[PDB]
Amino acid sequence: VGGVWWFFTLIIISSYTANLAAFLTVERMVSPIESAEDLSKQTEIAYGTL
Amino acid sequence: PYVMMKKNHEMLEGNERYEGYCVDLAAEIAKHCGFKYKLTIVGDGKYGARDADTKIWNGMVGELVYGKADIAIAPLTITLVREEVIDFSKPFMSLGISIMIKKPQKSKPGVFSFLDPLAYEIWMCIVFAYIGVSVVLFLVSTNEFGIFNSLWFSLGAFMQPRSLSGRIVGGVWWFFTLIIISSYTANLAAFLTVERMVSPIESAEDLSKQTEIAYGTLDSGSTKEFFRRSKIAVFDKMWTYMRSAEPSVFVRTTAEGVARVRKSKGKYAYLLESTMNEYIEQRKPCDTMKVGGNLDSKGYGIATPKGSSLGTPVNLAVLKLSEQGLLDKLKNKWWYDKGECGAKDSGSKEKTSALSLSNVAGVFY
Amino acid sequence: VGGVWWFFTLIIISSYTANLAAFLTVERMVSPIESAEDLSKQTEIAYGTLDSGSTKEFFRRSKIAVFDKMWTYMRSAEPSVFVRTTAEGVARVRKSKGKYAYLLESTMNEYIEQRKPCDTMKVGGNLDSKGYGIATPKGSSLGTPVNLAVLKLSEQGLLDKLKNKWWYDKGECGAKDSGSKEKTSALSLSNVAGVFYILVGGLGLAMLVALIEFCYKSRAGLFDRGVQMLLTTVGAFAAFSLMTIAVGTDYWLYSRGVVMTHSGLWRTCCLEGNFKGLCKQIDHFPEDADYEADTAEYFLRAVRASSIFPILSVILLFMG
Amino acid sequence: DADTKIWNGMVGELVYGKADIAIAPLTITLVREEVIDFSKPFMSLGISI
Ligand SMILES: O=c1[nH]c2cc(C(F)(F)F)c(N3CCOCC3)cc2n(CP(=O)(O)O)c1=O
Ligand SMILES: O=c1[nH]c2cc(C(F)(F)F)c(N3CCOCC3)cc2n(CP(=O)(O)O)c1=O
Repeated sequence: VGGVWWFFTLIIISSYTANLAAFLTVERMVSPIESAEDLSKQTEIAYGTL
Repeated sequence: PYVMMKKNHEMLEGNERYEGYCVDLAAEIAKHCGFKYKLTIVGDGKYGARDADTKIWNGMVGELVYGKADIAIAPLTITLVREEVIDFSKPFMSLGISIMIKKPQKSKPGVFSFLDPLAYEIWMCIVFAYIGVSVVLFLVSTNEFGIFNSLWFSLGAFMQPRSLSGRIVGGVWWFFTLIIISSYTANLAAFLTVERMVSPIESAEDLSKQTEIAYGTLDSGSTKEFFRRSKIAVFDKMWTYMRSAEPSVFVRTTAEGVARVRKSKGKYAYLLESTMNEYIEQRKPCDTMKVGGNLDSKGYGIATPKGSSLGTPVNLAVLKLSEQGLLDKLKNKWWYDKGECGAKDSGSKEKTSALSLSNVAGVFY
Repeated sequence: VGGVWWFFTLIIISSYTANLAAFLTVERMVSPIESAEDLSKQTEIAYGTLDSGSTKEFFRRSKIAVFDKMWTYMRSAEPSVFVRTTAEGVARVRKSKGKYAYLLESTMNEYIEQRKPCDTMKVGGNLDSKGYGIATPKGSSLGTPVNLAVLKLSEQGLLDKLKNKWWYDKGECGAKDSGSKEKTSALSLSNVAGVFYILVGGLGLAMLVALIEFCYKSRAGLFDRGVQMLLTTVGAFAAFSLMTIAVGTDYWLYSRGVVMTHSGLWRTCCLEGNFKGLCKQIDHFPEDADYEADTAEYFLRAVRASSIFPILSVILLFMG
Repeated sequence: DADTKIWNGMVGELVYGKADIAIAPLTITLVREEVIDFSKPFMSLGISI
């Protein structure tokens, strides 16, 4: 019971660690528009003129 | 998207009422051949078949043979049966039979999301070495005395004095498990960062080699008749399956087929013309995709009455348009540009993140 | 000591784990191509066409978005991305380790994929729609007949059959395509295996110490106590002497730059063609490297101070 | 050839009566369709990677 419970918590804490690494990796992946070419390369942010 | 009724078609007249690939292709042909034209929709709304009994042609091919029209600009397939009665210009669009499945990318936890990061082969060896250490320690410390000890070394196995021998064993085994759990953690993080979900495999041969995923064609048409008459290895087996598959793998209309693929959770594939397929992929909710290359080589062409004056001119016009990349341009305009879906844009969209319960659940059971 | 050592190993194992993750995260990031648009969106993988032919002239005259950019690149790409013959192009793809792509007719491409050593593959659909045909003199008698014949052959699947006969069946490979299926796509046992061997090695070492230990016990060391002191003293003296020899090793680092440069803490030397060596005796080395690196003073030289201290401490220890 | 305005290869041997028919991977181009006759395509292709 102590062994299986240990293996159980091992997986969870490993999952938490791995997942938390991903939330910071993706947090860096996000890039903000720096030029016009950035408006054409993406579609999430709509844009227009007069 | 070859010929469609414009939005405000009720407020328009003449050729302005229609819009599409062929509508634009008409203007182009007319420009290079120099002539005015009047776009008209075929009565019966058929392409070009021949009733065996009455021996009468119907649809566009019919209106050509009986002098109802001067030329046919539509997705008319270039077939031998038609080439005999009318004239076909060179193909303005090559196509064939393709495969349509559900939208790629899925889910699923099944404690099997924990055995994946760590390969099944690795889970095995880590268990073999597991008992491989509990047996080595067992030799360190009459029949029952060996059982109580083997259960104690198995408890020293189920992980957490100075007998140097078994001492370094516990240390090395600890360093061993340390590396593994570190690898599992690191690898699982990669998984939680990229998180790419592939799918099956494009290859009509893949549909024949398996049975889990059902598949069929239209109950009536060249598509179905193709497999029936096909003497090719792969396509043969496919037909044999569809011919006796229950329930019926054939659908009434093309819309029904697409609906069956969108409601089977990827358990049903639909075989249809690549042209119409590619178009469907660019329509909401963007849950269908074409896989693998075409099964055969076909092609549409401009049909003109046998021995017509527009014959040669139109033929050259088609060749001229293709070389100027005007044909490819038109297709891109109505298929992808005018489209709404997206595949290379969904992969270019770097954004997502959130934990669920599926994977963690497998460890609870 | 146990606490600080624990905090020390904690940081290391955390570093190992984190670092191992980036190598696996990027390992997944890698996305082979698949379309022509992929060749334009990137530059790491060079690509070109035949220096002369409809293939090259296609991109030049093409007014299509993607193909336009591609031509712009190939038009001024250095070195020349264009090859003399088709054989040269294929050879360039087989010798660039996947750094060079070659654009050619699908027909010839598909055939190459079915030829040894089966190291080439076609990716994505065609860029344009072409087609071969039977040519007959204008206004010939064989005109119409042949035309219908071609249509008849295609409908009977005879054309498709012929292609399969000479492209895929004629092979051959026929093996390199079954391995290209692209089945595998995960981690691996390789790396983990290395940790298994070091484990069994540790178990074996213990199985040796066990027997050895037993033997020792049976025997039961007093001899060493007497000659052990003398032995340990001379071993220490030998180690200290060699430490001093190590520090002066006219070779603390060699910075190849074909000449040959080798340095220690005292001299910087150079061996010129051919064989003649010269040294610039300087003695230890803090110089004007604007290092600092953000404190004040200590290095270079700091290593001098630690080595000198070590030898002085070792002398006092040897004596006492 | 732009200068001599002479056809070469198979397409040439057809226009100058050297041969009766050409059965080969001859591309169906506009420039050729003007001087000779092309049957329907017996093999559709294109430019690949
Ligand atoms: O000349 C012909 N041109 C055709 C053109 C198309 C389209 F692609 F939609 F333009 C289609 N569809 C494909 C998808 O399913 C719905 C309709 C069928 C055609 N058929 C009937 P076939 O006998 O099944 O080939 C012809 O005869
Ligand atoms: O009618 C034509 N048919 C052709 C057929 C083929 C092949 F695919 F090999 F059958 C090729 N090759 C493709 C690969 O490089 C080696 C030769 C060139 C052809 N060309 C020359 P283009 O001017 O470069 O198009 C023609 O003119």
